[PDB]
Amino acid sequence: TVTIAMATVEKQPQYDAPYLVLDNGEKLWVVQHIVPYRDLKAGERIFGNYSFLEAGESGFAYNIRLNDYTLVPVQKIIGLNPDNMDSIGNMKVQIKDMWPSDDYLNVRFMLNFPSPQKPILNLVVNEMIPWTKDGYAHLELRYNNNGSQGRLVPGMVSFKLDDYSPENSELKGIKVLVNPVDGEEKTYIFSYPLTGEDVPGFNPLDLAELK
Repeated sequence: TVTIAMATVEKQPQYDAPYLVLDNGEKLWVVQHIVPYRDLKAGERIFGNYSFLEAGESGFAYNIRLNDYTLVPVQKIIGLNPDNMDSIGNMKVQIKDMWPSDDYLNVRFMLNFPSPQKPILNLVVNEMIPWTKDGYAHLELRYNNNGSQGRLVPGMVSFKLDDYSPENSELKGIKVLVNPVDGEEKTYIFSYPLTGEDVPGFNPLDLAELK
């Protein structure tokens, strides 16, 4: 009866409230809210709890009740080179979910509680290895706990894909290298175009766990 899913806040001058855009591009108008939303800014990303109340109007696919959400940090891709390699790291990380959408690589993962340094997860272009011939984007996820060896807690992040996204028509897909906690370095492969089959199903506990 409720949908737990990602969304990006957007705004346009002619409207008097922020609205939500699902990753499939449908725009949702908020007609009821149980938590604050009016001060959300364009480009902010959320993992939210929606009730779809009825078909919308004026280009909004649906009018919704916003039951709850949590903010999801949005990170840029960075360049990995010999100078910053050491500070970027490649420590073992536990991935719970990873999937691309039109604009983002979405990752749910475990990170060490800050004790005190707050850990970093980056999505990098490796500038130290040759071009590949294969028509896929090649990126790497790099985790650094920055000394924090503490208890693991859940985390979500969205990396802006920009030129590595499915809107780049020259790309056959994306390959993402991960150094996993149980296992050896492995490649997640996602073909383009995205049909929606890559998107995991979530429930309220998934959202509750992230607050």
